[PDB]
Amino acid sequence: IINGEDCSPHSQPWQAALVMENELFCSGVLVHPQWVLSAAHCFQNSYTIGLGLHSLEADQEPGSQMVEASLSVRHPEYNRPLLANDLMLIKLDESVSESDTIRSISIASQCPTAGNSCLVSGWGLLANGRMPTVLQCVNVSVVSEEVCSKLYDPLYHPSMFCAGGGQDQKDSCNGDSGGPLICNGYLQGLVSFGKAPCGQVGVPGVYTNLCKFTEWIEKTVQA
Ligand SMILES: NC(=[NH2+])c1ccc(N)cc1
Ligand SMILES: [Cl-]
Ligand code: NA
Ligand code: NA
Ligand code: NI
Ligand code: NI
Repeated sequence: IINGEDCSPHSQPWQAALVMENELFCSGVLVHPQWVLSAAHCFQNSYTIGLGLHSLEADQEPGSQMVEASLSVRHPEYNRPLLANDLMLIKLDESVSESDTIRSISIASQCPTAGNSCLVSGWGLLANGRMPTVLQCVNVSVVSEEVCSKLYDPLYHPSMFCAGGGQDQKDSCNGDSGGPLICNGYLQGLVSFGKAPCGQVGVPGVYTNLCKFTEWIEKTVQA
């Protein structure tokens, strides 16, 4: 997360860490007691998913739940065209027990409107190039589809939307993949991609446009 601040502990209860024995390669979002949503480029045959974390050390959180998962359902149009339809549903082995620090969030029905003040969180790269020790939070504003489409042409696809790109240089970055972008108390997008270096002025990050997939998500989860 570029130019953000430590989030208040457990203030983003839907945040999930997709981790390995040594690294953290992506985040995800709890959208149902038994399902975590993430970017399709974060795919793995199996996952160790960390919920209720602030620092990435599970023992530091009495309420943290590290859960296993091996079933992933990627959107069938992922990467067609290049980089589009960047989402995947990970079905946990067992439902998580929702608590004060762990909670699923609903997906936005309304599509992103330019100027909305939203929040993105993650454990990815900071402005100095180092990784944080705890979950980072930053506000970024949604950019119009007209600007997004022209800035990223021909990579822009309706399954994407742009946020950020201001002089404040706030942006998400490597390691924030699959993490949430929250607008109006709803999950509006997933950190998908952008340009390097992160946080260039006039270059907003790109996010998965979830308002375009609620039906597919509902169908996958429920069935
Ligand atoms: N928004 C970005 N600059 C970004 C997001 C994800 C990522 N893997 C790399 C860069
Ligand atoms: Cl705009
Ligand atoms: Na995308
Ligand atoms: Na959306
Ligand atoms: Ni470690
Ligand atoms: Ni805590």
